[PDB]
Amino acid sequence: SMFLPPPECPVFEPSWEEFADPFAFIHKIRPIAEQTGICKVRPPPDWQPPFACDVDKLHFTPRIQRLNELEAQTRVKDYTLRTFGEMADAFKSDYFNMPVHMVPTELVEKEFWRLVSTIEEDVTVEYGADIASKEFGSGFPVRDIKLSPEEEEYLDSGWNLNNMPVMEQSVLAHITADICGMKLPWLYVGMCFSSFCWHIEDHWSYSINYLHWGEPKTWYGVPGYAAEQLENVMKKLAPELFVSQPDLLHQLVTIMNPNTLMTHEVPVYRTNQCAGEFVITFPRAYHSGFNQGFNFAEAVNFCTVDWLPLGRQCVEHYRLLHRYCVFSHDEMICKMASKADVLDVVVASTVQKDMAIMIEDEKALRETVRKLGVIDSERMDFELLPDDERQCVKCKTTCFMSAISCSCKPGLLVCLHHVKELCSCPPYKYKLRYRYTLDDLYPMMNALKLRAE
Ligand SMILES: O=C(O)CC[C@@H](O)C(=O)O
Ligand SMILES: [Cl-]
Ligand SMILES: [Mn+2]
Ligand SMILES: [Mn+2]
Ligand SMILES: [Zn+2]
Ligand SMILES: [Zn+2]
Repeated sequence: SMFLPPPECPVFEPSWEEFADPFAFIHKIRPIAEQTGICKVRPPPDWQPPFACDVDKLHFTPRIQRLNELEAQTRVKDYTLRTFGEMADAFKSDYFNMPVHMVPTELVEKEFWRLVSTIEEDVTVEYGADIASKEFGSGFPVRDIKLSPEEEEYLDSGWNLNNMPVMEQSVLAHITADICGMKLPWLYVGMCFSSFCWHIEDHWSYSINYLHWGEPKTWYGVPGYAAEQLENVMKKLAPELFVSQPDLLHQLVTIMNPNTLMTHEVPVYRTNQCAGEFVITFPRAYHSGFNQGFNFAEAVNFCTVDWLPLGRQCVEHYRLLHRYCVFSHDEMICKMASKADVLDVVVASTVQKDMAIMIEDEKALRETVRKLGVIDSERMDFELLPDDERQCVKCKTTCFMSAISCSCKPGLLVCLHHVKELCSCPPYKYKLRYRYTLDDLYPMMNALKLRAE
């Protein structure tokens, strides 16, 4: 009883009919899978996207990783695929003194949790993690070169992870702001023990991960409802990770044994994802894991209509924590409203409900700041400002609906929750900067209603 493996997460094997629409399928399994945080999806047996690449022309800059439980790592920050693969196979082979396909997955798991907890061991490994570029592209077929019929079959698949974030049931689709770190797929070259620390996705989005080829990836996941339980356990064991961070490039994360969570009554599930299988993580579902050997995976974030209310809650949670946003949720909502006529109807219906809450909150906030003595106001096109020029001084939220400025501190803004935090001038010197009047906003919401019918 060194390591007691968590119970297995749900595994789905959709029929071709079920599989034909990824968003319908994800909606269908949600009641089950949101209880476990992660789930595994095996596509129909003949869904087999062709993979092809020259192992000598693909190069990438590896990240180095120390394997110590509870030690701080930063979430985001030269080999060819062949030379990495050679290093990776030799590492595993020498570590166990065995051929690679002979090392049992149970053993690699048990040994991982041993080595990260033992101070005397100092194993370091390497891995790749980068968004698709011309130097290293998607593992799925994309359009340009002369493609074979096989590749053409998979070009428009919903499960082709390049398409997932442009589909009609997707919400993150119409965002015009630059969120490239979030809407483009990431490519991951793994090796034995290379690991991803406990985290949730930005803005509590979904993620979906496809293992193109190689040895399995071992996952642990925690359902969304238990996120704060996990954070409380982790805060007690590693408070350093929870100090305020200067930006998004300084997110601190760590390796932590799932048995520790289970001891503290945090529900945790596991799975081994093999080549050709999907793993899906649900909103605010903590997950971590490690690779069993040399492999190649591809993952992307996405947001469904189910996620919309959670996205709003997330930004509220970021504000309470003074965490930076990747994008403005309200700006996304208003962009969609301005495109109501071309929106999918269920999407239009869900956006309308979120917009109604947005407007009612904004109404109350503006009444409050008026009572504080802010009188002067001027329209402002917040979406034109670079993000770093429209973050609240206090809580760092990305402003869009409104903010307060003072001629006293040129360029500085606070959101309407932090009117007292801008400067020492009396509020009558302040200006309310707003994107829309309430009277602009109600017709926008009405367009959505008409589209939703
Ligand atoms: O985070 C990683 O490094 C692996 C990707 C995983 O977190 C995912 O959400 O697909
Ligand atoms: Cl160690
Ligand atoms: Mn993730
Ligand atoms: Mn505060
Ligand atoms: Zn603020
Ligand atoms: Zn001032």
